[PDB]
Amino acid sequence: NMSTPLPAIVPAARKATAAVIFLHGLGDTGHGWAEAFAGIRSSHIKYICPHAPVRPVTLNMNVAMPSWFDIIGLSPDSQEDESGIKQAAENIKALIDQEVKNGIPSNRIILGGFSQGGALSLYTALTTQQKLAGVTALSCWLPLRASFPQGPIGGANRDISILQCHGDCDPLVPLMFGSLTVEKLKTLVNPANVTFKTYEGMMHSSCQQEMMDVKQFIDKLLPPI
Repeated sequence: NMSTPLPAIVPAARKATAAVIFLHGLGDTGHGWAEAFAGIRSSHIKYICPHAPVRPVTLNMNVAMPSWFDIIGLSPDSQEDESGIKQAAENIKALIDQEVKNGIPSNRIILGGFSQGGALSLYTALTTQQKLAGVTALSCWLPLRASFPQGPIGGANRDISILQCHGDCDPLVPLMFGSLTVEKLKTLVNPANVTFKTYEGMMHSSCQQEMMDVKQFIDKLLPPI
């Protein structure tokens, strides 16, 4: 079968002292979000957008397409690919570790994604023990939420900043699934660093105002020097 293509890169102009790792959504590659993040780039930030492997998707009759893990249903009560989410989480952890040996400590790295890409970001951030700088979760949800105990998660990533964005006309990942997610997030990490933003009229895509809010979030958490 096919090999793992190299991630799409938005290289830093000056010495890269911070990095953003953004996971694309179903059926996509990293190339579209690479050109999106390049439009709001900062001099000292490296932007990595890895590609998901092409694999059969149970939701659409096992028709193969880029997918970080199997999708079985579109509802909060749906079955989830527990094995695949955990396995894909280790790949993302391995990708964060490849940048810390490039001279960028994990605490200067934001892990984000769109839709199932965002869902993997939230699960990876809340389970890894690498301290990260923040999470940009776009039109996504929290997978395997029932597997988290009911108190704070504790550990290296207890007060991480999370910016969750969602549109109120999204027909694929509805707003309710994002609200259910951020409410569970507020009980796992310090809710003072959790910001939820709703975009009226947006569907399962991105808006210009959202990128502006993503940029303000990354700039605040990864300033120069």
